[PDB]
Amino acid sequence: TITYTNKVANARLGSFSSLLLCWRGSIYKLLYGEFLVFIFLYYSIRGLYRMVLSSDQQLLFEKLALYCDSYIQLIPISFVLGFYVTLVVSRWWSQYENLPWPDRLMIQVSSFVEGKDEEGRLLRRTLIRYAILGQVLILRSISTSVYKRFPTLHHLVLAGFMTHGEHKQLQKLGLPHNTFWVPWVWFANLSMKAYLGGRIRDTVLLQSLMNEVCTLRTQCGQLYAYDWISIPLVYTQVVTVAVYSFFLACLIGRQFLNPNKDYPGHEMDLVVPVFTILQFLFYMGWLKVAEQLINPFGEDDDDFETNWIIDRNLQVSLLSVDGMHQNLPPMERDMYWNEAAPQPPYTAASARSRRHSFMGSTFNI
Amino acid sequence: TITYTNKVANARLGSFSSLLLCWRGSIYKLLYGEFLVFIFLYYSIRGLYRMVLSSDQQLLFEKLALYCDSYIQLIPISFVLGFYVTLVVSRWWSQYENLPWPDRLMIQVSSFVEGKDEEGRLLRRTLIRYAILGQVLILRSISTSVYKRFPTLHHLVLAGFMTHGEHKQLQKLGLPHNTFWVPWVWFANLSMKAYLGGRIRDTVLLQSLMNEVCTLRTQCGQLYAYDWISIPLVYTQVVTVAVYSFFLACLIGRQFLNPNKDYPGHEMDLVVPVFTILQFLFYMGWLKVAEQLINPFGEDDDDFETNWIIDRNLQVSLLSVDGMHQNLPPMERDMYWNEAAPQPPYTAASARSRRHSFMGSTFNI
Amino acid sequence: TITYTNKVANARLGSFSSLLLCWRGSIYKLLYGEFLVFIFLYYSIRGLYRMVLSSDQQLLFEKLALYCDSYIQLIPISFVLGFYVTLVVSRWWSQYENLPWPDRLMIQVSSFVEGKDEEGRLLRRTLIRYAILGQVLILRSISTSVYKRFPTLHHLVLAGFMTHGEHKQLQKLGLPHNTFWVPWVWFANLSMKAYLGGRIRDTVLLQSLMNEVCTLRTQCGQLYAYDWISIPLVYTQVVTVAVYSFFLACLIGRQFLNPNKDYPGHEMDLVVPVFTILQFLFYMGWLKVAEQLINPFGEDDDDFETNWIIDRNLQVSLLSVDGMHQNLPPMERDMYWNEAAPQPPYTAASARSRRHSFMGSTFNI
Amino acid sequence: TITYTNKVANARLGSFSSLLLCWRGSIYKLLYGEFLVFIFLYYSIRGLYRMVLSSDQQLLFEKLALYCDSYIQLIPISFVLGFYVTLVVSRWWSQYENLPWPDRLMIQVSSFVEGKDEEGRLLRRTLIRYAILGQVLILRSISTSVYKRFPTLHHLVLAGFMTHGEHKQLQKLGLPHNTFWVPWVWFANLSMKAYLGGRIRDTVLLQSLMNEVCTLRTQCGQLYAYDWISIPLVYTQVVTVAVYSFFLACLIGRQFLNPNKDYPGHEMDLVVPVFTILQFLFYMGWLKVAEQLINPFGEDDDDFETNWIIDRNLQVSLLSVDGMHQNLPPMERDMYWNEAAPQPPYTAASARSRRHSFMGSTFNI
Amino acid sequence: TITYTNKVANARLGSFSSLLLCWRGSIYKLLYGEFLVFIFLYYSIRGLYRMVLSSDQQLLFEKLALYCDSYIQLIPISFVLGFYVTLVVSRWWSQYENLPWPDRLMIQVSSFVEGKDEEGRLLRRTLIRYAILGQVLILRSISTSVYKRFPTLHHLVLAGFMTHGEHKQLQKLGLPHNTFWVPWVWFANLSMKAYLGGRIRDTVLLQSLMNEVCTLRTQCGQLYAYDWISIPLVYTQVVTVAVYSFFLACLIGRQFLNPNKDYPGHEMDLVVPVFTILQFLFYMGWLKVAEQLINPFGEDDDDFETNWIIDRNLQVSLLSVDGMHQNLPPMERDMYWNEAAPQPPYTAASARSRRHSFMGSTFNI
Ligand SMILES: [Ca+2]
Ligand SMILES: [Ca+2]
Ligand SMILES: [Ca+2]
Ligand SMILES: [Ca+2]
Ligand SMILES: [Ca+2]
Ligand SMILES: [Cl-]
Ligand SMILES: [Cl-]
Ligand SMILES: [Cl-]
Ligand SMILES: [Cl-]
Ligand SMILES: [Cl-]
Ligand SMILES: [Cl-]
Ligand SMILES: [Cl-]
Ligand SMILES: [Cl-]
Ligand SMILES: [Cl-]
Ligand SMILES: [Cl-]
Repeated sequence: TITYTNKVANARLGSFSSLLLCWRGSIYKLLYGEFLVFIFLYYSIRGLYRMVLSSDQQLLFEKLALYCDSYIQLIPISFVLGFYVTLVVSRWWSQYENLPWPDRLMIQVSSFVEGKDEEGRLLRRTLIRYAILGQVLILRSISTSVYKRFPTLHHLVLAGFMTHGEHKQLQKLGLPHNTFWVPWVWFANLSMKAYLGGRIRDTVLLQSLMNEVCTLRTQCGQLYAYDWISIPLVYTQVVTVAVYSFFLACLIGRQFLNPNKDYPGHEMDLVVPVFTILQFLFYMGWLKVAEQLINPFGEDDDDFETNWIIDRNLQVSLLSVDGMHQNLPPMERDMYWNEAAPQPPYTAASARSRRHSFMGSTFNI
Repeated sequence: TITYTNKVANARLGSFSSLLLCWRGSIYKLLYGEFLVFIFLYYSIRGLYRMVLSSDQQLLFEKLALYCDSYIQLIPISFVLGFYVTLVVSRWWSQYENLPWPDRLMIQVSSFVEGKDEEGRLLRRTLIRYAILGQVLILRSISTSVYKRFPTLHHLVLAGFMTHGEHKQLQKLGLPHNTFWVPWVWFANLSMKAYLGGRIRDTVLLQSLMNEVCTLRTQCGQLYAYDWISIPLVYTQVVTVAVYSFFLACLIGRQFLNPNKDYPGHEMDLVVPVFTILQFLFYMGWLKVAEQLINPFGEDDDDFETNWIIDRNLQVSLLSVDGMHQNLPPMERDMYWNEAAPQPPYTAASARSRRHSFMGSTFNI
Repeated sequence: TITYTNKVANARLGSFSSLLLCWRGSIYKLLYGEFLVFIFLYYSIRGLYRMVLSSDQQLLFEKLALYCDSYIQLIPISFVLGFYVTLVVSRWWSQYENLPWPDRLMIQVSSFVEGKDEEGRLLRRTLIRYAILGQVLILRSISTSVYKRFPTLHHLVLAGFMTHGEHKQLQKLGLPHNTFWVPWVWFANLSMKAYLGGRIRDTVLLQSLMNEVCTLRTQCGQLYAYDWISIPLVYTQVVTVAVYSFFLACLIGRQFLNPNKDYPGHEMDLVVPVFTILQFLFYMGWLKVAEQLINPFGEDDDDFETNWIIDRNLQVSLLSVDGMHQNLPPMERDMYWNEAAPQPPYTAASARSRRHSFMGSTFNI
Repeated sequence: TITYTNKVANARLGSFSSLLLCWRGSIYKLLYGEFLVFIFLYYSIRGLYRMVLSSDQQLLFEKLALYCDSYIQLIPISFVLGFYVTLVVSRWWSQYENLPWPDRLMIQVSSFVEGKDEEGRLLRRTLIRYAILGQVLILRSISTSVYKRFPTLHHLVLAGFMTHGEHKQLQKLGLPHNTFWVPWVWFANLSMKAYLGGRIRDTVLLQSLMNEVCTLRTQCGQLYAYDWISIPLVYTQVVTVAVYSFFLACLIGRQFLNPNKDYPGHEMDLVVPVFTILQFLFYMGWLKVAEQLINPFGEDDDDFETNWIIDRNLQVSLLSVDGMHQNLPPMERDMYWNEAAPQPPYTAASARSRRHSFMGSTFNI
Repeated sequence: TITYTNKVANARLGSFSSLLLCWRGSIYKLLYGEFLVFIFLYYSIRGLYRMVLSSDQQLLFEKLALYCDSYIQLIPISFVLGFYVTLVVSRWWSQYENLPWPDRLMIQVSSFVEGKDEEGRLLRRTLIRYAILGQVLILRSISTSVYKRFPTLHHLVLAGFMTHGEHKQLQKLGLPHNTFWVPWVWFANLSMKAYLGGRIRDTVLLQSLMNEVCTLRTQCGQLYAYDWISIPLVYTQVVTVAVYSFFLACLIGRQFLNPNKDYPGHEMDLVVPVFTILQFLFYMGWLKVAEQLINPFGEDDDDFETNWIIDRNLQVSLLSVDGMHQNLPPMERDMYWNEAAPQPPYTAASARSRRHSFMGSTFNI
């Protein structure tokens, strides 16, 4: 992803105008390839018209150019672009929201699963690894970079994400479906086995551990559904045709004709079209937005970095469930033990943020 | 459904332009039937005007053509198309979201319902079959392909989805309503009977099993409501009339008139209209999107495949609740037993995805 | 309601064009009354202008007609229509979603309230009737057809929905408010009395029965709030004025003037306006959509049928809680007892729906 | 509020046209003040131009009028109006949805808190009063009419909403913040004290009573946040400027110039502008909608009536928790004791609402 | 933030027009910097054209000006502005909704954690401080003013937010990630340690305390995700280019040319452009709205005041959990002990708000 939040915190003289000099993940980078084709076609057509064509052919070309220019009536490109982009953006954000974070579950596991010794450490670590395995499987199934990192199920064993016995057990199912649901069943069985013992005190703490697992499974299923079902090809093709016909009409129809015929509108000759390139930039970036965001799990610049959160999650959960089981700092009286109105100090650089409490809009009326 | 997600992962020189060569589920396939009628009518009218009509009739036709062309003012077809399509797309996605998956329930059943023997296997299998029966009934009642697969309730018995005794009991209700609610009551009664015994330990694990059933019933009811109540016929007819009047006006009014009368706009004669066919394609695909998505459970190409998930669900649930009751892989120390900072390896092809953790936008200011 | 879902399952040559021949709940039925007034006014004005007016008055009328036609600039009727209709449609669907169905509650009552004898049957039936009484009261208070069916509270006693003692107890409250909240309090008291006894085993099954009642009460309150608070009259009047001024300007300003004055645009005389009637149809159906959907509980064709679900609910709940308390079919081994990969058969007519499971978008890259 | 729902139940010949004769809460009432200023300015400018100005000044005025009229190009007033009004309407409805109703809580209190005597009646009444006190405090802090009714905290004591001891305890906190959170803490403490005794049976019924309190607190906090944070002044000022510049340009630029100069468009002189007043009405009502709905808690006509629900809630809750503790009507066999298919009768006036049950869209294909 | 809610409670003659005189947080304040550049460029270009250029160069400039003015066709600036601003506003409100308030948690802690003595006071205070520490950490990581107030983790110790032992324990983790998740694990461990003792009665009151912590963690994670992932740079750059090209075209193309050439449209010379400055104001404020709201945690005027709620929360929670453990006012009979229909009095200034209860729309039909 690209983070420019620290650059637009305040509104200044140049805030949105200094972002036009960026190169990574920008319209210039996305359209360098397709601007050259447009320029080459435009100049080839202009040269052919101005050198090869004779007088009668030039007259025919001028008549065709007027006929073509009559059809740039702003066909609802400005409508389909925007009615399509809003849906694309909504789908993009909804796809982000269904990323599984085992933070609501590592806390519960570490707090509830008792026993500071072996056979308790092993149980907690296995329980927390079974949750990461499912997210790894679904992310590998839906993400190109994660698939490149783990092309085969043996790479998961080699990387320590799962054991040889687990791989052998997974291979012995004999089902022609994605096996991204097995770790949740393993988690449920292990939790019940742990309850049948001295490691879980009550059944009220066991119906709370098997309630975050259901939510994680639902989120993984939503991710899989988003990957499986895509925006209709009919809608995508309609938008593409509407955008491309505009520039096809512009190519022959926005050319500087001869000014010796007193044509109504074509009066001066310019070497390059200045206000056509700007329209190209605008109307093509508006489409490149959707082109980039149609699949958030890829290798673009504005795409989710799913290879960082399979390691951050692993490290954080393993540290939380093992090294911080019941190791907490000492309890001491705080600074405001005898004061009912604490007043934390203010620094010199942040003294202008002092404000009085808001006491309702109806105060002093 | 049509899946092209793997083809649009990255933005390239041609990403949205190589999708115009697809045939299955595309505008060309959807409009091959209705393009011929338009072309035939256009050419018949042109031939009649240019051969049959005399001079006075030709003058009258020209005056009528100018009057007609004055009325292509972009009547808000570009508005109704889009204000209708957004609603259609929202309804389509909401219809998808209410598909029942018994994954949150098979886990709970397998974990909680105890007993690895007969009378435990039978109880678990019956409990998990009662949930699939209701989804099968509602899907058969709302889906054409599923109805074609199961035209009669005896086909369900023949296919193993339910037993002869269950069919006889269902036939003895005597109610003039859809019987898609009985299996949930059967599930509740069987769960209570199982609790009245040694197969469910506590009442906290029985109020958790009868809480996923309520959610599944709500989802089935939402599906039935979506099937029963449709988008208003008034709105559909308004959109259809608005779209059709546009091309009716185009037919007589976008014809190449005689250029001997110095008409203001009609100057050159072309054999075929190039910029009318493109408008037809765009404005008709924008309507075919809604025509396709108005009923997601059909036999189109971009329609839900409900015949695959009545078998995937059955196989997965039956395997999970029976063959994996408390069969889990052995517990062994993992690779990172003594390391507090695990570092999984990176492959050569995915070495460019290495990134540092994000530590807030306010860092280093 | 009008159901045409079975007619638009697939996209064919004529799918949206065969819906224009429907009469019930259509634009023709909704506008037959107001098309005649428009036609009569148009023809009366035309006859007056063409017969009564003299030469100077005709010249003045022509000047006024040009001035009027200059003001049909598509004032944002196409905007307010659509920005109003989207809100109306959202409110309509939200009003539908808050219809109370006692399916999540009849299951719990039948499963939990124990005792197959008298004083158990009576308790279950009273508990399930108290829930239907509240929905009947709110629906009668908000629906015209239901009020016509039950004009007085004595009709409820006559129809068996409540008892004479219940009516006498309800009459002795002395409050100037709608008494649609009493049955929920009665339900809570009866449930607590049943718990204080042998009919409810635990308090975990009593906090689950008094949690669906709260949701039903919330849904009824939302229905009452939707009935009480309506779309602002200012917004409705703005839309109505914007729509009506358009046709007021069209009446005088879209008339065929004399072609002897070489006017710029008026060249040919037609007996009837063809492209004005189509605009009338479109711009008036777009408003009749909101006119119909502004109150879903009425006597239109596209209005909710609330008189069917006060009887369906009653029959279904009474049968479920009484005749199916713990009567369930026998438990027998199913067809796939010894098979780990069930394969239900496919019919000849549905053999084209066979598909392979989707295994991720990243497969085979 | 204004309720016209009973007037628009069905679509008739005049349904939306008979609402234009209403005076209370209408565009005429909202714009009577500002129509006079516009008319006076228009006529003063016209009189000055037609009497005071000489020939050269008149020519200059005509040139300026053409220049001004060239700038009425429908600047996106039709866009900002509507993109602003949708947000305003959404905020209005969301503000309504967060009104606290203690109906989910009075039921639980009356059902669970046991003891029909003194020290039980007192406890229930105090528990139900602590909930109303917080809603009264927040509504007084955010609503002008409620503040006018209760200008001082002593008025609450005088009106019986709280006791002298409660007022003295509230005055002894010494915090410079709104004290709308204290009653919830008092409720929690009183509930725990009641549990530490014989009035609450289990801790499962105490975690259910302290779960509605959290929801009520969240709703009150949302109301306070909506009051505190408003729509940006930049956006409001942008909309106001865009609307006002339109009529500023209309004033000088939509005047009837002299027809002796053969100007292109100004041909006939009318005493009053007919199609300018209609545009004023439409474009000004579209803004008065947002002006009215920007603060739902005021003294307009289409504003929430918060002074009725501080009394309705009090009476209803006090009656429910005290006079109906365990007083319920007798249990008797209903009318359909021996009938499995109840058939309630239909009246003559509602005999046309009889319908058959819907059995799926796939039936009979 | 800027609060003007008390000024727009009612709709008056001037309600939205008296807000144009505000200076703080307004379009004038936001555009004073960039209006001068536009004016200077315009006047420099005008002076150069009218003094430096010769006759032929002036003719070329006039031809270029007509060519430029032909390209102000309202390129969809009015569309992108609004389709971008709606998304920005939605993100802004969603960012506000995820602010953690420990009001649902301080109530539960004070009510449930028993013991009015030392080792109970210490436990409650530590439990309530661990929750504030996490919100302080995330707010410091995402907010510029909070970072300025607390530039280093030692400032938190100096300000009393955490202890030296806690700082030393936090420093000994050795992870390259944001440590905003540790306090939640500490809270869970401390809660379990408290349960293992006499301070928590049941496990039903311990699964309720560790359920608000999960919600607070989810809200903090959502805030962090919103900070990390921003609106695409492609979309921002597209909007900026579309807005800037409009005024670039206006600069050369909206100038008063010589009126001696009878140009079609340029007839009168004005010293300053009046209707260009208004367009600048409108089209630039519409963009400054998004420029301001793109990062709600900054130092603008319409930005969240996060430095007030780290102190309000601290004071309120510390007072609630310590000084109000089980200190509640005495229980006495209220004013309406013997009255079933309480009637609170109405003041003279609020006597016009008396209304009758709404009894359904179907009443009296
Ligand atoms: Ca991508
Ligand atoms: Ca279909
Ligand atoms: Ca209706
Ligand atoms: Ca108001
Ligand atoms: Ca900011
Ligand atoms: Cl799922
Ligand atoms: Cl150009
Ligand atoms: Cl349902
Ligand atoms: Cl053509
Ligand atoms: Cl309610
Ligand atoms: Cl006509
Ligand atoms: Cl809050
Ligand atoms: Cl006028
Ligand atoms: Cl999170
Ligand atoms: Cl100007």
